Amino acid sequence: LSIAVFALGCFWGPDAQFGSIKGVVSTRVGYAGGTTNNPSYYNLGDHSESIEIQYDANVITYGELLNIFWNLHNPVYETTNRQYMSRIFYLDDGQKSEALEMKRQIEAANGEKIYTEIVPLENFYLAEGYHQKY
Amino acid sequence: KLSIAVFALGCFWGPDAQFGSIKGVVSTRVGYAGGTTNNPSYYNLGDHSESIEIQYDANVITYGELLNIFWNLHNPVYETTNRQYMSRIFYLDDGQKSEALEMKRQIEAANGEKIYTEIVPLENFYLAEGYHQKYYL
Repeated sequence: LSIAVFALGCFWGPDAQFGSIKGVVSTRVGYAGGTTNNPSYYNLGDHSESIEIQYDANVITYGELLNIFWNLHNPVYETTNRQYMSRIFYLDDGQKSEALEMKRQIEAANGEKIYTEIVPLENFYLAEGYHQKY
Repeated sequence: KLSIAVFALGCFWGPDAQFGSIKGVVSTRVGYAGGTTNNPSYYNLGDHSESIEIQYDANVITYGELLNIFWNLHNPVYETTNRQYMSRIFYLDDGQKSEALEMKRQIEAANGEKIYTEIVPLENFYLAEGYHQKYYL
């Protein structure tokens, strides 16, 4: 086969991953709950670092996105910690239906338990930049 | 009017400054522990964080004295999810477990504030890079 070798450096990109997809028009990093009150960077409670993906469903579907999401990480570890967990926050019953569905597939396909949690999007805070001091 | 200095000191220097020159402590090694993944690496730590292995001579210093040093080095009275404010004791046997729990309760009783230090069993410990374990490629 052929071989390419690239170094990305530091100026990427948990959002750049999804942003590079055909049909997603913008992405924002944010913190998604979860119903813990008053999350902070010091204590996120049940909120998780998340990507809000605004996409044109005439170009990609929610199931195609689901597919790339699952190929972009390896959620085969038991972990209680909301912050290290693979999570899907559904916005409707359809997304949820679709997300439970493909999870079942993948688990069969390989046998492994997949630990992605399916929970409704109840809160979403944009990420704040750190305050500069002068 | 006060004056300002700004310094950067890497995290892995801390262990030897915190415990290294304590009488009875023979060595300290920085590592990674407390996560899930079978093999963290320089490129991805998974859910592990900075931990320290302290080798000590019990005829000189006790585990209790080390716990007192650990709790004199920080003030874990706020719930946190943040790795930079981690407070964790990894007990190697039930003797260490019970000494850590008993001292935690004593601190809580004496100062009136819940202590958010987690006391959990040591399962795996990975040796991290250092000036005496450079990990030459």
